[PDB]
Amino acid sequence: MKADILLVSHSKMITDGIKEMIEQMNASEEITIHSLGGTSDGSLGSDPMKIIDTINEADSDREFLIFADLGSAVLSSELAFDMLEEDQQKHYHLVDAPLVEGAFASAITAGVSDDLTQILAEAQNAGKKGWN
Amino acid sequence: MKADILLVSHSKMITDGIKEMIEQMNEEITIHSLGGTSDGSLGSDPMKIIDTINEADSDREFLIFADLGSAVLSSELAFDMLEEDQQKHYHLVDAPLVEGAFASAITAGSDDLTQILAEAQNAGKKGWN
Repeated sequence: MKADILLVSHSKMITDGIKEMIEQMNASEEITIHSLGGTSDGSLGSDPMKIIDTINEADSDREFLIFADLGSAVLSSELAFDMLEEDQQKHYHLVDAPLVEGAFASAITAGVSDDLTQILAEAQNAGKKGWN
Repeated sequence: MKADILLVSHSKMITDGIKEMIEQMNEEITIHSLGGTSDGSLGSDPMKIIDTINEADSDREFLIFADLGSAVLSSELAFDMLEEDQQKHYHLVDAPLVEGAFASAITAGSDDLTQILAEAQNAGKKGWN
């Protein structure tokens, strides 16, 4: 199956770091990761048009998984959805999961599974460490 | 009360990025970007954690945030290497690295430690389902 992970944040440093970390761990051999942090010029902030353009510039045969950390990243991920065509919304998935851990979980299970329900469930389960 | 936020990943970019993002939005919290190896490559460095605690004051709570399995293992080894007096101020926070750290730095601005960790522990949900 065809999957992309879209990483939204105020910080381009965070999303580049996630992408680089996952790729170097060899965890994204079966998934495309887009670093979408920052405004149009690298500034701290979020632009929904990065998501829109990314979806518009990609092939139509992808499932698009959207992770955000906080704030306007979250808002930008929600506002982008409402901007898409109907065909595109059916392929757009807001993943209720933490940014780093959700994405890594989505990525590592796509190298294991053809099943978007399971790819989505793993991420949604991700943030904890067995800690206190 | 006096909380330090310590940030552990393979990735110095991520922990630098999180540190810079917290600071640019929020005062009296010391944040440690401890992602990466000693020369900065992708990997873990438990000694940096131990150093950090040893260099710090004795009147501070250390909130450890990690992302993936290797950083988690490394943070746990760090704790295991500390003195019993130091261990009592060292808190492995069961939270998402990015959202967990932000929630805690925000909440600490509370003197209730139970609540600083609680907000961190329930961080990372978007209301998206």
